[PDB]
Amino acid sequence: HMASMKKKGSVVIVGRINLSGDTAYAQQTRGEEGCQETSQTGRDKNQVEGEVQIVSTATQTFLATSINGVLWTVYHGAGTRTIASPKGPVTQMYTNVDKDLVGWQAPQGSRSLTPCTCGSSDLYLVTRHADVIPVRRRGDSRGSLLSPRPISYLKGSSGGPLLCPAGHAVGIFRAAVSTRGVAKAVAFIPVESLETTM
Ligand SMILES: COc1ccc2nc(C)c(O[C@@H]3C[C@H]4C(=O)N[C@]5(C(=O)NS(=O)(=O)C6(C)CC6)C[C@H]5/C=C\CCCCC[C@H](NC(=O)O[C@@H](C)C(F)(F)F)C(=O)N4C3)nc2c1
Ligand SMILES: [Zn+2]
Repeated sequence: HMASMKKKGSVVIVGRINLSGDTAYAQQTRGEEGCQETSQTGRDKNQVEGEVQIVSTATQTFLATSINGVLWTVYHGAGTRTIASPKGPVTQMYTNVDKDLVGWQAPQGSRSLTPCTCGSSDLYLVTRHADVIPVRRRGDSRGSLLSPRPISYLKGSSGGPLLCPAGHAVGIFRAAVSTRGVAKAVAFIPVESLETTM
């Protein structure tokens, strides 16, 4: 009934991937209890830092990446959800189910990656465990892992970046191609398709 109709909560930033130093490592900034409350209220007062955020809903966790002032992630994780912010829920400014893509305005305090114009095919995928995985670009939206590994190690990393050697954003990780559970290739939204969307 209309009176009891529920509302879905906001996506919540629960951590980040620190790429500041010589060592990449994941940091948690909010635990599950505070995440659940922040998802219901949409009010997140935690300071945001960095380029790659770890984000969560009530049921899923994945990544989100700031490029050119937009925090980008996957539609299959975020759906049409708002993201929590210090002033309350923030509505998506980009939504494209056909690309598996959504975006919100980048949060105050975040740093944005620069869109790559190098035209290089030697990429690096950043996962939610702060693994930096070499990927050879194989097409507009795909790349092969130089060292395959079980898909388990990539689960939860959709929305993370593929980067060029210079640290520019080349795309947003969206799917993994596997054989017998072994990830051999990845699919991603290329930054040009984001720059198109923008
Ligand atoms: C609902 O409206 C839409 C609109 C457009 C969509 N567009 C795609 C693309 C899609 O795909 C789905 C999800 C995605 C996936 O799993 N993403 C990763 C991930 O981590 N998600 S997540 O963070 O854990 C999560 C779920 C919390 C968000 C990186 C994976 C890591 C491991 C993979 C685990 C096994 C799933 C393999 C599958 N392979 C695939 O689809 O390959 C395509 C190219 C094929 F089939 F053609 F080869 C695949 O990767 N996904 C299957 N759902 C869409 C849904
Ligand atoms: Zn580049």
